[PDB]
Amino acid sequence: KVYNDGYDDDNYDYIVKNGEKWMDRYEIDSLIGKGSFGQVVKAYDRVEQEWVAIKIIKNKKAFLNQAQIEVRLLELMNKHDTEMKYYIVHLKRHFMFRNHLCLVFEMLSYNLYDLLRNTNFRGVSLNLTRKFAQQMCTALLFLATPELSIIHCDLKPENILLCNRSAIKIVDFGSSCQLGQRIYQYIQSRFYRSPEVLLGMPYDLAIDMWSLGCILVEMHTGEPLFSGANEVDQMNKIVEVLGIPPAHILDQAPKARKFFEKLPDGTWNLKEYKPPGTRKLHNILGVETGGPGGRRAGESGHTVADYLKFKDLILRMLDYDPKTRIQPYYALQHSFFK
Ligand SMILES: C=C(c1ccc2c(c1)CC(C)(C)c1c(N)ncnc1-2)C1CCNCC1
Repeated sequence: KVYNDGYDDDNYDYIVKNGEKWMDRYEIDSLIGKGSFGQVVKAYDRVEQEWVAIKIIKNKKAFLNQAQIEVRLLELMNKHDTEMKYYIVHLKRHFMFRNHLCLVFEMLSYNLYDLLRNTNFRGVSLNLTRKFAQQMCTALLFLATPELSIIHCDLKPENILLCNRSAIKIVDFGSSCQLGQRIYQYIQSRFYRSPEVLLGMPYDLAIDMWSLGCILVEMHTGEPLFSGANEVDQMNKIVEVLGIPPAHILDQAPKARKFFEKLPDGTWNLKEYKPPGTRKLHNILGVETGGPGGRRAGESGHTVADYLKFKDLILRMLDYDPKTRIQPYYALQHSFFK
């Protein structure tokens, strides 16, 4: 049984051969990753004389079409004249090779999850968190450009890469869409899933900001803020920290009744967790006790006043109301950055 004249396995993936030379241009070094879309190889480009990351899309129509959307979005972002652009991974070019769409990107380093592992899941300092936070708010401002309006739809530590410097770039626009395009109900990775998506509600660019808030707390503590085992557990861990969501949201939510019940007086409550709003971010961060674990007492940039400013920024990111949740332009104005 032969797939694609022998070039593919039985899973529509190109069979990666170490040292293969494509088109008298690319020298394939190695496989550096597998995903649903296909694979990523490290390769040397002879024309440009540099190492690149080549995303090899599966030879299967469902995956080709998804990647054509991904290419269209990266090419749109590329056409834009800003320095904000460079917080997104740069698509250099694309080609077909043996019936596979290949995307050529700049070679980046490891992701923010890898970083956290290398902290033994104790987190990075508030200062590094702040630099990560600023770049990420800047990236989200760029995506919020009226002509782009890209919702990422899957922000998480493993989709933010180090270049090598604490320079970082967003990757994986493979779940992404533009505002005004229709609804998909099961989106975002579970720990980073906005309450509107949990509630089956219409969403916009604010879902990215919600993920961002979850991310930043994680980068500093070492662990996920809301580590849900499923959707019910997820909404419940949100409610522990942030309380019961506004009545105007729940009165309207196609999936309100999955997590909440309307009590006889018309108020909402959950259907054993800490009571709504009782696991305070204030404590998770250790605002007054020398940061998380107490591991940052007296370190510069880690005063009680610094932590309060950080706590304030996150809670604006974790606002239940997507209309009022902090937006990228103003997140950059916040005193955490000043
Ligand atoms: C196959 C994956 C993957 C591996 C490496 C990279 C990417 C994705 C993204 C890009 C292509 C941007 C890139 C880059 N530019 N430089 C270096 N490595 C990468 C995985 C990661 C974990 N989740 C499943 C998919």
